[PDB]
Amino acid sequence: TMRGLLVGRMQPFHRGHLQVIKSILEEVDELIICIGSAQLSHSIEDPFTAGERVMMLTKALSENGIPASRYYIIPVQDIECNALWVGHIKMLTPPFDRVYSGNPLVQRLFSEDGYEVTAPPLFYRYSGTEVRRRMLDDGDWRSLLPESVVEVIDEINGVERIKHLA
Amino acid sequence: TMRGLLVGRMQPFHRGHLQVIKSILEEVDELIICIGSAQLSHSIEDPFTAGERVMMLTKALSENGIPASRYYIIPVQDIECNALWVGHIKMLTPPFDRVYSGNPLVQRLFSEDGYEVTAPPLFYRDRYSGTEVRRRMLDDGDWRSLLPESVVEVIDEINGVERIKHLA
Amino acid sequence: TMRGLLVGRMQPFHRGHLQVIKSILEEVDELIICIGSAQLSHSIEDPFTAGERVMMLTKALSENGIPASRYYIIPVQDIECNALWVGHIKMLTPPFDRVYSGNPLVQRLFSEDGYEVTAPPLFYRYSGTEVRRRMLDDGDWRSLLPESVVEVIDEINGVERIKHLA
Amino acid sequence: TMRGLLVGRMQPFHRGHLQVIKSILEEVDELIICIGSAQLSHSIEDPFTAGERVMMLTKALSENGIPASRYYIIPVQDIECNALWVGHIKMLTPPFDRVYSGNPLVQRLFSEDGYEVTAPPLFYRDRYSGTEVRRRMLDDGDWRSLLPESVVEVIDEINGVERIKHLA
Amino acid sequence: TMRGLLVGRMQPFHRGHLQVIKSILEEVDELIICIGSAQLSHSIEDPFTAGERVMMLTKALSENGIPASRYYIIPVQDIECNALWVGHIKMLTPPFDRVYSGNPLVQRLFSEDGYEVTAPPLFYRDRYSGTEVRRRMLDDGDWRSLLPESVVEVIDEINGVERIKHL
Amino acid sequence: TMRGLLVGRMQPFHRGHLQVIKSILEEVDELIICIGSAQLSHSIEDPFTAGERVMMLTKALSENGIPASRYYIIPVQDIECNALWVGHIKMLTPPFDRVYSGNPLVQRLFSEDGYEVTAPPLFYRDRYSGTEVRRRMLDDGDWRSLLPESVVEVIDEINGVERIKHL
Ligand SMILES: NC(=O)c1ccc[n+]([C@@H]2O[C@H](COP(=O)([O-])OP(=O)(O)OC[C@H]3O[C@@H](n4cnc5c(N)ncnc54)[C@H](OP(=O)(O)O)[C@@H]3O)[C@@H](O)[C@H]2O)c1
Ligand SMILES: NC(=O)c1ccc[n+]([C@@H]2O[C@H](COP(=O)([O-])OP(=O)(O)OC[C@H]3O[C@@H](n4cnc5c(N)ncnc54)[C@H](OP(=O)(O)O)[C@@H]3O)[C@@H](O)[C@H]2O)c1
Ligand SMILES: NC(=O)c1ccc[n+]([C@@H]2O[C@H](COP(=O)([O-])OP(=O)(O)OC[C@H]3O[C@@H](n4cnc5c(N)ncnc54)[C@H](OP(=O)(O)O)[C@@H]3O)[C@@H](O)[C@H]2O)c1
Ligand SMILES: NC(=O)c1ccc[n+]([C@@H]2O[C@H](COP(=O)([O-])OP(=O)(O)OC[C@H]3O[C@@H](n4cnc5c(N)ncnc54)[C@H](OP(=O)(O)O)[C@@H]3O)[C@@H](O)[C@H]2O)c1
Ligand SMILES: NC(=O)c1ccc[n+]([C@@H]2O[C@H](COP(=O)([O-])OP(=O)(O)OC[C@H]3O[C@@H](n4cnc5c(N)ncnc54)[C@H](OP(=O)(O)O)[C@@H]3O)[C@@H](O)[C@H]2O)c1
Ligand SMILES: NC(=O)c1ccc[n+]([C@@H]2O[C@H](COP(=O)([O-])OP(=O)(O)OC[C@H]3O[C@@H](n4cnc5c(N)ncnc54)[C@H](OP(=O)(O)O)[C@@H]3O)[C@@H](O)[C@H]2O)c1
Repeated sequence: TMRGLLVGRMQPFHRGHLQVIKSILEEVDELIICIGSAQLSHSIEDPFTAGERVMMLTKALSENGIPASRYYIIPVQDIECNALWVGHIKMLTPPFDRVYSGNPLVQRLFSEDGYEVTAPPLFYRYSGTEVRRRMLDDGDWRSLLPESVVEVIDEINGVERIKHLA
Repeated sequence: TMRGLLVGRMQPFHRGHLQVIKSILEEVDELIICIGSAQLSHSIEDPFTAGERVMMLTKALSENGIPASRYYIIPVQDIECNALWVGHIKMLTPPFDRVYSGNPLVQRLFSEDGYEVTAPPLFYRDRYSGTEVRRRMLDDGDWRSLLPESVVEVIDEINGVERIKHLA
Repeated sequence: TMRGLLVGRMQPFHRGHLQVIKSILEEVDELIICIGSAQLSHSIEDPFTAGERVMMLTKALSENGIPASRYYIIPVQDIECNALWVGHIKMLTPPFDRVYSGNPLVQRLFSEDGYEVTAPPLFYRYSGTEVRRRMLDDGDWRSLLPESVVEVIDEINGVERIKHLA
Repeated sequence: TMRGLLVGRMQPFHRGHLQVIKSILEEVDELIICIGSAQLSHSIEDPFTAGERVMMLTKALSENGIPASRYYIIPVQDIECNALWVGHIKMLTPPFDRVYSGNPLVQRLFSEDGYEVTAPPLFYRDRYSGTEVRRRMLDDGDWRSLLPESVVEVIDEINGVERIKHLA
Repeated sequence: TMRGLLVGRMQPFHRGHLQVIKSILEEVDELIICIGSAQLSHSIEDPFTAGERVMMLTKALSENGIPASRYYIIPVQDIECNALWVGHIKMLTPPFDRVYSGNPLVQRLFSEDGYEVTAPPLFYRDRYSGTEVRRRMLDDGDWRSLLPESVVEVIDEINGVERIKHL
Repeated sequence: TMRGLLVGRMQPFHRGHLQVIKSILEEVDELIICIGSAQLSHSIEDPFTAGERVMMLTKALSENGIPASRYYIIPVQDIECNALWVGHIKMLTPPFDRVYSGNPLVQRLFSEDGYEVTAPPLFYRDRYSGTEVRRRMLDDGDWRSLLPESVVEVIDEINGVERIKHL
C-alpha cells in the first residue's frame, strides 16, 4: 500500500546506495528505484549504460535479503523539459506516494505536482566519484561495491572501458 | 551464464505470457523480459502504461515463486528506425545470448545483428490472448480468469476496466 | 480566477468553434484555447500550419467582442505518449480548473490527472470537413467562417494549397 | 499589413521587454512575439514554464491598452539544428516581414533566409534585465518594481519566488 | 551553376530511377539526389536501410560513367512537420535551383518556399517500378533484370532477398 | 572488398583531411567518410551545415582524381546515447570492416561493437587544422591556402566568411 520513490544515476551502484535503499525500506512497503540519466554512457562521469545499471541493481537487490515484492527497478532517460519530467517518471513507474531526494530540483518538481517529498534517511568514501577514480587509478574499487556489482563490472569490462576513455 | 531475451507489449500480462516465460526459464539461466511499445497507453489496443505493465510483471513473477535472480523487467519504447531497434534494446538490457520471438521482423533484426534466434517454446491460443482479455474487460466477460491474481489486483488498483470502457 | 480549457485541430477555425467558445465564456472567467495536432499541415484532412491557425484564432477572437483578458491561444503538437499529453498541455498553458471536451480519450486523460471534465455546452454544416470539401469543390466555404478567418485563408492561399494537394 | 517578429526567453517578462515591444509597435502594424527556449523551466537562469510566460505576456499586453488585433504570442521550443530554426518559427507563426533582434545568430539565420533584420529600436540597461529581476527574487530585493503589475500577479499565483529560492 | 534536386525512397534503386536521373542531367549542371524515408527499413514496402541505398546509388552512378562532379547523394529521414521538410532538405544539401517531382505534396511544399518545381522528364511504367522489383524478389521472379548490375551486387552482399522473404 | 570508415566534423574540409583520406585509400578498397555533428551549424566552432560539408567533400574528392567507386560521403547527426551511435552509423552507411580514428570514445564504441579500430595513418599539425582555418577566416588571414580550391569555391558561394564574421 505505501510506496516510495528514489532516483539516482548510480554510476555505478555502490554500498552507499544499498544502505540508503534498506533504510528507506524500513519506512515504506515498496520502493521504486529509478536509474536516472539512463541515456548517458561511455564517459568518465557516466561510464555505464542503462542496461548495465539495471543489471547491477537487479543483481545487488537479489543477492541481499530483499524480497522481489518490495521493489521495482526502472531506467529513466533525462528529457529536455523539466516541467514534464515528473509525468515521464509517473508513466514509467507504478503509482507511488512519497519521493526521497536531497536534490533541490527533484524536490521542487515533485512537490509542485503534489507529492510528499523528503530527504533520504541516510547520508553516506562510498561515492561514485571515488569508485570511478579507483577504477581509473588501480585503487580498491571492489571494496566499495556489493560483490554482485563487481561481477557485473568484470563481465562488461568496465575498468578497461573507463581507462580507454581517459 | 546463459541469458535469454523476450519482448512483448503485454497489454496486459496474462497467464499465456507467464506459461511461455516459465518454459523459457527451463532452457536459460536468466530471462530478460522487455515490455515493448512502452510509449503506448490509453487506447483499446494498448490500454496500460509502461509503469503499469512493469508493476504487473514484477508482481506476477514474484507471486509464482520465480527467484528474482533469474529475470529482468525492462520497459522499451518503440523507435522510428528498425535498423536501430536492436541497439536500443542492447543499451537498455544486460548482455544476452539468445532471443525468443515468433515475430518475423524481431527475428530478422536480431539475426542480422548476429544473435541466436528461436521461436518461443510454447504457443498459446487466441482464447487466452490479450485481445480476448481486453474484449472481456470491455464486454463484462470473465477477464479475471485469464490473468494471474497479482495482475488482476494491479488492474483493480489502477481502474483499468473503467479506463478501457471510457476509451471505447 | 476560474479558467477553462478547450482543445481542437481547428482546420480551419469556423463559426461553430466560435459559438462554442462564447458559450464556454458564460461559465468561466478565462478560456485557454489549444490548437491540437499543431504538427500536421499540408494534407486534405489538416491543411493549415500551427502558425496559420494561431493567426485565424487570434484574428477571430479580436474581431468579435471578446476581451483579450479572457483567453489564451496555444499551439500544441501531438506526442507519442498519451500518458504524458496532459503534462505537455500543462507546461504550455496557464493554470486551469476545468476541461471541456466531448472526446473520450481527452476526457479520460484529464480525468485521471484529477481535472474536472465536462462536454462542450454546445454541439454544432459548421464542420471542418464541410469547410474543406467546399474549398475543394468551389462551394460557399466563406459563409461557414468568420470574415477575419477568410482573410487569413486568402492571404496564405489556402484554397490553392488544398486544391493542389488533392 | 506589415508584420514584425520578436523572439526572447522573457524569464520573466519585465518592463524593459514591454518598452521594446511598444517601440516596435510604432513601426509595424502587428508584432509576433515568440517566447524562446519554451522547453526550459525550473532553473535559476530559466525559472518559468512556457505556459507561465504565455500568461505573463498575455496579461501584460492586455493591461497596457495594446489592442489584441496588434499582436500574437507564441511559445517556441529550441531545436538542435540552427539551420532549421527559422523554418520552425515560420511554421508556428503568421506570415511576417521583418525581424527585430540584437542577437548575431538570430540575425544571421533570418538574414540567410531572406528576411529583413534590424536591431530593436531600444536597448535597456542591465539593472532592468531578467538577470537583475531573478537576482532580486533570490535576494529579497525589489523585483516587483521591475515588472508590470500584471506580471507580479502571475508570479504570486504560481509561487515563482518560492520556486526560484528552493532551486537555489 | 544550375543545380536540380530529386527525392525518392528508391527501395531499391532500379533502372527506371537511373533513366530519370540521366534525363535530368541533360537539363542541369548538377543533380542532388535525396534518399527519402531514410528512417524506414526492414519492411516489405521499405526493405533497405539508408546506408544500403546510399551504397546502391553510389555504385550505380559510378558504374554508368556519370562524372562524380555532377551529383550528390543524400539520405533524408522523414519528419513529422510537412511545413519543415523543405528546410530539412535545404540543411542537408548543397544550394539548389529547381526541384523535379511528380508528387503533389513535394511540389507544393517546395513551391510555397519559392522554388521552381517541375515534373520529371520521364515516367517509367509499373512493370519497372520498386513494387514490381520487390514482388519479384519475394516470388522468385526476374528482379535482377530490373536493376543495374552494381545494385544487384549490393543486394547479394546484404542478403536483401533473404531479408524480404523472412519479413 | 575491404571497406574503411572515417568520421569527422570537417568544419570545413581542409587539405589535412584530404591528405589523411588519400593515405587511408592506400590501405582499403573503399572509404566511407562520415560527416559528424551534422546537426551543428552557424557557430564559430561549427559554422557550416551538413549540406555545405557534403558539397565540400563531394567537390574536393572529385577535383583530386579519386574515383567515385572508392568512397561514400554520409552526413551523421550526433545522438544523445553513446551506446547507440555505432548502430546509428551502421544504419546510415554501407557495410564496413575497419574504423580509422584517433579519438578514444570513437575507438572504444566501435571496438565494443567488434570492429577493428586503428589510428589514422597520418597526423597533421595544428597550423593546418579547422581551428586555424576558422581563425584565419575571422581575422582576414590566409585561410584559402589551407583548403582545396574546390572547397574555397563552396565557401565563396555560401558566403561562409561573412557568416562566421557576423556570428
Ligand atoms: N529534466 C530531466 O530530465 C531531469 C530533471 C531532474 C532530474 N533529472 C535526473 O534525475 C536524476 C536524479 O538527480 P540527482 O541530482 O539526485 O542525481 P545524481 O547524479 O545521482 O546526484 C546525486 C548526487 O548526490 C549524491 N547522493 C545522492 N543521494 C545521496 C545520499 N543519500 N547520501 C549522500 N550522497 C548522496 C550522489 O552520490 P553518488 O554519485 O555516489 O551516487 C551524487 O553525487 C539525475 O539523473 C538527473 O539528471 C532529470
Ligand atoms: N522499431 C521498433 O521500435 C520495433 C521493431 C520491432 C519490434 N518492436 C516492438 O517489439 C514488441 C514485440 O513485437 P511483437 O510483434 O511480438 O508484438 P506483440 O504486441 O508482442 O504481438 C505479438 C502477437 O503475438 C502474440 N504472441 C506473442 N507470443 C505468443 C505466443 N508464445 N503464443 C501465442 N501468441 C503469442 C501476442 O499475443 P498477446 O496479444 O496475447 O500479447 C500478439 O498478439 C512490440 O512492442 C513491437 O512494437 C519495435
Ligand atoms: N498523445 C497526444 O498527442 C494526444 C492525445 C489526445 C488528444 N490529442 C489531440 O488533441 C486534439 C483534441 O482531440 P479531438 O478529438 O477533440 O480533436 P478534433 O480533431 O478537433 O476532433 C473533434 C471532432 O469532433 C468535432 N467537434 C469538436 N467539438 C465539437 C462540438 N462542440 N460540437 C460538434 N462537433 C464538435 C470536430 O469538428 P470540426 O473538425 O469541425 O472542428 C472534430 O470532427 C487532437 O488534435 C488530438 O490529436 C493528442
Ligand atoms: N536552434 C535554436 O533552437 C535557436 C537558435 C537561435 C536562437 N534561439 C532562441 O531564440 C531565443 C532568443 O535568442 P536571444 O539570444 O535573444 O536570447 P535571450 O534569452 O532572449 O537573450 C538575449 C539577451 O539580451 C537581452 N536583451 C534582449 N533584448 C534586449 C534589449 N532590447 N535591450 C537590452 N537587452 C536585451 C536579454 O535580456 P533579458 O535577460 O532581460 O531578457 C538577454 O540577456 C532564445 O530562446 C534562444 O535560445 C534558438
Ligand atoms: N514531411 C515529410 O517528411 C515529407 C513530406 C513529403 C515527402 N516526404 C518524403 O519524400 C520522399 C519522396 O516522396 P514521393 O511521393 O515521391 O515518394 P516515393 O515513394 O519516392 O515515390 C512515389 C511513387 O512514385 C513512383 N515514381 C517516382 N518517380 C517516378 C517516375 N519518374 N516515373 C514513374 N513512377 C515514378 C515511385 O516509384 P518506385 O516505387 O519505383 O520508387 C513510387 O511508387 C518520400 O520518402 C516521402 O516520405 C517526406
Ligand atoms: N553519441 C554521439 O553522437 C557521438 C559519439 C562519439 C562521436 N561522435 C561524433 O563523431 C565525430 C568525430 O569525433 P572526433 O572526436 O573525431 O571529432 P572531430 O571534431 O571530427 O575531431 C576532433 C579533433 O581531432 C582533429 N583531427 C582529426 N583527425 C586528425 C588527424 N588525422 N590529425 C590531426 N588532427 C586530427 C580534428 O581536427 P580538425 O579541427 O582540423 O577537424 C579536431 O580538432 C564528431 O562529430 C562527434 O560529435 C558522436
